[PDB]
Amino acid sequence: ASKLRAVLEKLKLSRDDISTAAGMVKGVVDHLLLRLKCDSAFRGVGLLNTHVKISAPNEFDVMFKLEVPRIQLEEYSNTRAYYFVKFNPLSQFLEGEILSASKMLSKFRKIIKEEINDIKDTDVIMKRKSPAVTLLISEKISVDITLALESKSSWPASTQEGLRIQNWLSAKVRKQLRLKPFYLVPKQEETWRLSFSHIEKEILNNCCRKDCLKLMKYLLEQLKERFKDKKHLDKFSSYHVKTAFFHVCTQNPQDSQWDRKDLGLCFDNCVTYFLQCLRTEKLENYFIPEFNLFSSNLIDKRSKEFLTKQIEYERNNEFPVFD
Repeated sequence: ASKLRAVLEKLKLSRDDISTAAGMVKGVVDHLLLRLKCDSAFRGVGLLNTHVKISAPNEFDVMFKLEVPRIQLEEYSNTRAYYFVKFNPLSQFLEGEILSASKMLSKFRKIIKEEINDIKDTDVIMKRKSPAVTLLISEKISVDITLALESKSSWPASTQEGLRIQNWLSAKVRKQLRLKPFYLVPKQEETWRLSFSHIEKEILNNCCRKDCLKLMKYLLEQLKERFKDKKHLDKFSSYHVKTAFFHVCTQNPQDSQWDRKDLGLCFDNCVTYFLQCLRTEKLENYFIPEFNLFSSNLIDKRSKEFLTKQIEYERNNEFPVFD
C-alpha cells in the first residue's frame, strides 16, 4: 500500500511533465482536421476525446471519428468482432457495395503526409507500416492516429450480452451507454473491427478502482520497457489490462470491496485475475462476450507464459520494476 501509493505519486509526477507534449500533439491534430474537412470524403470528420489518451509518457493515441451517413453491417464468418461496411457520398472507397478499409486509409495517409511538411515551428515525420497512421512529433513524442466510423444506430447483436454493469453501477446507466454511438476501425479482407474507447473513458468518471487500473496499466508499461529488446510483450496493451479490470469490477460490484485502505489487496486481486486470464487463455471482450482477446491465434502461449512469469516474479518480490 505504502509503495503502491508512492508509485501513484510517480504517476502524478509524470502527468504534469506531459502537459507540454499534450499541447504539441493537440496543435498538430487540429492542423490535420482543418484539411480533412476541406475534402468532400472526410467533411464530417471530428475528434473523439479519450485530453488525448496516453499509452506511455512519450507515446500518445488519438482517434478521428467520421459520421458515415447511415451504414449497414455484415458479420464476416462468425468472428463476432470483424464486420463488412456496405452502402451518394464516400463512393470512391467502394468495391461495389463493400466499403474498402485499404482505400479509406490510403487516402487518409496521403492527405496527412502532405500536411506534416507544413512546419508550424515543429518537426513531424511518418512511419510507414497496422490500422493506425504513426507520426513522430519532434524526436520523442510518438502519436498513433486511427480513423473510426461513428454510427448512431443500435449496437450489433454480439454486444447484446456485453457491458454487464447492472450489479456494479445500474441497468439505467447500461441502457444510456448503449444509446451512445459505436465505432468501426480497420484491421486483410477489407473487414472492420468494433471499438469502445469512449465507453472505457465513461466508467472512469462513474475508492481505489481507478488507482488499481493506473498501477495495473503502469505494471505492463514498465514490463514492456524492460523486455522491449525481446519480441514477447509487444502483443499486449492497456486495453487487455483495462478489459480484465472491468471483469474484476463486475465480480466485485460493492464500493466496500474497493476501499482506499485495501489498495494492496484490491491491486493483488486485479493482478491475480489478469494472471488467471493468461494461464486459461480466456480474456472475454467486455462488450463482445464470445470474442476472446487472449485467443491462441492473436497472442501465442509463449507471450502469455512469459508475461505470467514476470508479473508473478514482480508480486513475489514486492514489484521491483516500480522502485
